[PDB]
Amino acid sequence: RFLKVKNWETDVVLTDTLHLKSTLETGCTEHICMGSIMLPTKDQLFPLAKEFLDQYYSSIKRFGSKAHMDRLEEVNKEIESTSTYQLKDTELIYGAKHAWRNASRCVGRIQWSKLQVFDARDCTTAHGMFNYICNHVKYATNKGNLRSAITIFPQRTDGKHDFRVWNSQLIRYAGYKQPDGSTLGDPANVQFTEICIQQGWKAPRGRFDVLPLLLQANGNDPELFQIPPELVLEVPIRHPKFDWFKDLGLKWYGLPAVSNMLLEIGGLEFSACPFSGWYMGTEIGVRDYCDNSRYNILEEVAKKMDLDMRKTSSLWKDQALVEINIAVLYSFQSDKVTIVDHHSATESFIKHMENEYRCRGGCPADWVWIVPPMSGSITPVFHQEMLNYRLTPSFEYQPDPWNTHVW
Amino acid sequence: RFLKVKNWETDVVLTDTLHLKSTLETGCTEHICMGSIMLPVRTKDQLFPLAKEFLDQYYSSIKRFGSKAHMDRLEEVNKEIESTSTYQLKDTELIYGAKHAWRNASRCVGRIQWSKLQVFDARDCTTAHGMFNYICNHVKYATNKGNLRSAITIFPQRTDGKHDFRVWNSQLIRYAGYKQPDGSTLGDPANVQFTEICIQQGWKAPRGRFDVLPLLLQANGNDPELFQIPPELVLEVPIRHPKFDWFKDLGLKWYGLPAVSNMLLEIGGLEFSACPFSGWYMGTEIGVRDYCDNSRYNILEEVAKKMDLDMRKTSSLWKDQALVEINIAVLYSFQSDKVTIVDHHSATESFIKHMENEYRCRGGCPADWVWIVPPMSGSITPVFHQEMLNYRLTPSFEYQPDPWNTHVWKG
Ligand code: HEM
Ligand code: HEM
Ligand SMILES: C[C@H](O)[C@H](O)[C@H]1CNc2nc(N)[nH]c(=O)c2N1
Ligand SMILES: C[C@H](O)[C@H](O)[C@H]1CNc2nc(N)[nH]c(=O)c2N1
Ligand SMILES: CCCSCC(=N)NCCC[C@H](N)C(=O)O
Ligand SMILES: CCCSCC(=N)NCCC[C@H](N)C(=O)O
Ligand SMILES: [Zn+2]
Repeated sequence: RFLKVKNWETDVVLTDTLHLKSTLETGCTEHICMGSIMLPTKDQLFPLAKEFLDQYYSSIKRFGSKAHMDRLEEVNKEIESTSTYQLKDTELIYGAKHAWRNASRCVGRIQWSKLQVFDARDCTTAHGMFNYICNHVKYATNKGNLRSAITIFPQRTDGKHDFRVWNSQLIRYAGYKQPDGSTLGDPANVQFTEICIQQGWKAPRGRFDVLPLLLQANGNDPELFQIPPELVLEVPIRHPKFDWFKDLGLKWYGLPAVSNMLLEIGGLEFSACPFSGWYMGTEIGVRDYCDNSRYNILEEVAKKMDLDMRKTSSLWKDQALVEINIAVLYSFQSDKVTIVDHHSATESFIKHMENEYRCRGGCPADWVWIVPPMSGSITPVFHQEMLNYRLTPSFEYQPDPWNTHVW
Repeated sequence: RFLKVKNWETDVVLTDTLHLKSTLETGCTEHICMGSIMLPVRTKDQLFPLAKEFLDQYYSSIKRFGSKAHMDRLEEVNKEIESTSTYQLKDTELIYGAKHAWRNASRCVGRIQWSKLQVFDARDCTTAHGMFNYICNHVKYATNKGNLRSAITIFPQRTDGKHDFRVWNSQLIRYAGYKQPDGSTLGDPANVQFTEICIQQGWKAPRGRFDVLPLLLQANGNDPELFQIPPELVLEVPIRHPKFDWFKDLGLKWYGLPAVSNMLLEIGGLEFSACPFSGWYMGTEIGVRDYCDNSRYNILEEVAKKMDLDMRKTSSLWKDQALVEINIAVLYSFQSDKVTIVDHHSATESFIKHMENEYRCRGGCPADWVWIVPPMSGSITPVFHQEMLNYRLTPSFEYQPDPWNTHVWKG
């Protein structure tokens, strides 16, 4: 019931008690681990509300206070009468910060308490949503000195009036299937791009076309908006030693902003809640650039480097991988756009993990996601045992809207 | 039930039914995943079911399930258990069991080779000297002048738990580690404790950076005894780099034969506490872990210094650059000397093929992603993108406590 985690590099042992406050289910059983699987009423709502308000009042050191009992009473009446309830600004801010604190797949959580929360619960239309999003984009980007932020649209009601951002991230590049047979641009975005085209987007059909936003308000049909080009900060990719690198014609955007997830606070569901921080280098240089089903550039780069590509054991892929990642970090730093390398990021996460163990009794962490996709064992998180469990408030996956939405 | 796994690079979806034959537990619950945790005498009563399920599997594999020979074997084992409290495997069952323990080993990326395993039956062994002889023969057979062959040597099973055979070494061949008075370590820091034990037992330590440890061997529950593997049987590879001529002057070498010796083999409820097995290296085990862990030889700094990388900031990726070069050197060196080794691209690609074949013909392939994914360049290997299901099938290889913690010293 009390659990130990060991670091095998340092021999440091930490004791986890926080997992006992765990609510949601993992996908694992006593018989089968699913650790590497990507996706494994009024009566219902009040326990969820109480659970949350209890942790909220405990955090401000007012547990069992009159003001605690009063709010619990208030929320109870509101659920009974209206079948839902509304969070106070304080509770919303606390909830959003804690959903991030609880994000077991996020290596950047040392930052969790420094989060700007934009309350967009007064939004009613897709145009309103677009305005809120541009303001988020501009605030967070901050001329390259990035600041974490989340923008929170109205909560789910009867589930027929959902707010959704149809994009998976606020800023992404289009993907196009070619007559040739190949894919132009980002192969991850082919289906979304087609939906944009079908809804009327005039596609430039280039390699790096910033997708339009497809915004859904109050369960209405989604609408298209183009983010002002001047608000989308992009970085051309060059290498500090290879002058040919720029000739590859590569660039990426500065703002990673996940827009397809669901924020659950006190049993309330925020289906539209785009949030953003800043990139760890490997996200672009390893995953976006080198996944075979993404921009898949390893071969071209290796060729420019004149590596022996005849045999896997020359480690030509590995050599080119390192260089691509050097070029990403270098280009972002030169243009003064916040980026973190995987050594620095994982080192900070270990410090955060120890902070969380001593101050909270644990830190839920998904090792499979936390360990960077290159140089795993030369980062300290590789050697760190982690326990994975689900705490609430949380960010949840949700089905893509085009499968749910009735037009 | 059916469980599906997806490869996110290829969209290939596989269906697992094999997990339904799993009996042992994982450490995980519906409330907590322990998938990154390193380590998460029976009765007649419990023994016969274990024997029976094993012999049912064995007899199905040979297409003789429910045969008279199958039924007679069950009766024979049942009577042996009732009468003696244990039973003896036939040589065929032992070979099958050992092959299956490997097939079922969810942390092993090399399992495409599972059916090609030389099994040495050492169940007639009675003394540490006898053990030493068996182990020398295994080393020589497996090494095969660099053309490595998978092998396992199987010593007598546990009886009352007071007469265990154990190899005290974690691997048959490993380098000594010595803690210095100034707190630095000479040699391999992983083996400091075991090295101290050896010295205490009377080993004369050379006290160098790459001293092959003596074997410490326990037979029949007796105090363990020291033996030096004949040096001529210990194949080693000096490490050099194909383009960097200074790499040789780091003084690095490694041994060719990885032979895990501290695990327990379970077959049909029987426990083989001494069962060293060996295959061949995947390059990263040496060039990433053994050389570049901070708690091991930790050579990253010295290599990057010699390469004149910018070491002032992590974001130059100097550690990553040196890491690749070190790993090129390990593969280059083994290949040049004609010692079997496999790179992490080849190994993982072979594992994916094995895994798909296993799904098709066996209904599953239990796999531990945390262990299967190599410790460098994770996502440019296909396994990173492969969803896996981890569960425990028998026969199996298990961890067991280090024997110096549990041994009752006789004197
Ligand atoms: C401040 C800098 C941040 C860094 C360096 C960072 C780092 C990361 C990384 C590397 C991932 C894995 C992404 C992937 O492989 O696709 C991740 C995932 C995640 N992060 Fe963070 N993050 C940051 C900010 C944030 C913020 C502000 C939030 C919420 C307010 C957040 C919540 C999450 C969640 C829910 C995931 C999992 C997303 C998914 O499952 O696809 N992160 N983070
Ligand atoms: C034939 C070539 C083989 C290759 C390339 C290979 C590859 C590997 C690698 C890279 C590991 C992880 C090692 C570590 O990180 O410490 C491993 C683990 C393992 N292998 Fe294999 N292996 C091979 C043969 C074998 C054989 C012959 C057996 C048994 C008959 C076996 C059983 C196991 C087991 C039980 C583990 C987990 C060990 C542990 O938990 O420490 N392997 N294998
Ligand atoms: C199958 C496996 O779970 C999948 O490839 C995961 C592995 N780890 C990951 N880790 C991060 N951070 N992001 C990812 O997309 C993935 N993909
Ligand atoms: C904490 C973590 O489970 C531990 O470092 C594991 C991770 N994956 C591994 N994978 C392999 N193949 N070998 C190892 O020793 C480890 N160590
Ligand atoms: C967006 C806020 C959540 S964490 C921020 C982040 N650093 N990455 C997020 C996911 C981006 C994706 N991996 C990509 O490489 O585009
Ligand atoms: C021994 C047979 C089981 S798997 C074979 C193997 N390829 N490696 C085994 C473990 C070696 C360790 N990683 C080392 O670097 O010495
Ligand atoms: Zn699990």
